[PDB]
Amino acid sequence: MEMEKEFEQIDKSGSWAAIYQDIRHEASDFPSRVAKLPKNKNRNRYRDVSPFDHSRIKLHQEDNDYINASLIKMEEAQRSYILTQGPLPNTVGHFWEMVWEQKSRGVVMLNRVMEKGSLKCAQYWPQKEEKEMIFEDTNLKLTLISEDIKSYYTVRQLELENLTTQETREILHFHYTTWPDFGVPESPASFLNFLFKVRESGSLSPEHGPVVVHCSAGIGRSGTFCLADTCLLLMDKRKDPSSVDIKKVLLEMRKFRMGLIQTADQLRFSYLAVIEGAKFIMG
Ligand SMILES: Oc1ccc(CNCc2cccs2)cc1
Repeated sequence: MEMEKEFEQIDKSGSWAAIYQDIRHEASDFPSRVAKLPKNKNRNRYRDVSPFDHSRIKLHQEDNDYINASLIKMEEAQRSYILTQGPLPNTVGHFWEMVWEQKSRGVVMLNRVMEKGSLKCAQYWPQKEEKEMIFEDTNLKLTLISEDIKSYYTVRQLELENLTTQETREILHFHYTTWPDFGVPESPASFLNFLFKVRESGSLSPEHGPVVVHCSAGIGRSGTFCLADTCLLLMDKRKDPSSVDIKKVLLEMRKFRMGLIQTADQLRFSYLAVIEGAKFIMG
């Protein structure tokens, strides 16, 4: 079926939970043996969210190459994304090592450091120009260059220096700051505006390594971001845009990382975002 009318049909029939459970039943299951080794327990935020072995990002280290991060490679759309958990106190250095080694330009953050009165990730970037951060375990230095605070999101320019070679790179930090503590946003308008700002920066483009996107677990909000992006891109590429099937795209992405889209409300919000976005792209 088309999307917008399949949408109204699920709303009128109240069957979002049944649609979402079908997806869960049909999703791929692949091994995640490296994630479950005992030496990696303090490298995982949640015991039930692990990268698959076949698609995990490896750190260029011989001691321990493990990080909870996955490469989502979308062949027809010609987009790649790295989806990862919010860094932990003992993995902030690994996180920036990955950014460096994979040649990423942008980092997309979809959560606040504290939500619901608890910490959802470490404070992994510097908050003042004159107070830079050094990660001694991976030999990197990180500096805040500028910060632009808007009503729904903040964009930061950061400098990452490989202290071993003295090479430097500019990294863009795109921080969506208004996702509600419970549920999903009522309108997709500010989320779509945020996506378009990431796009306009060049961070999603083939001349750079994959964008790094995270929330707390790296599967819910993060899944919504890459699912909406890929579906809108496919609608631009194909002769028949109504042929884009959002459930099939999601099942394809779940071949690369488990659990993408965590609730039926997130599924519905993804439909809403793609539907509204497809009208703005044209007309
Ligand atoms: O330092 C840390 C200590 C524990 C955790 C949480 N680990 C959850 C897991 C339990 C079993 C497998 S994975 C994170 C950091």
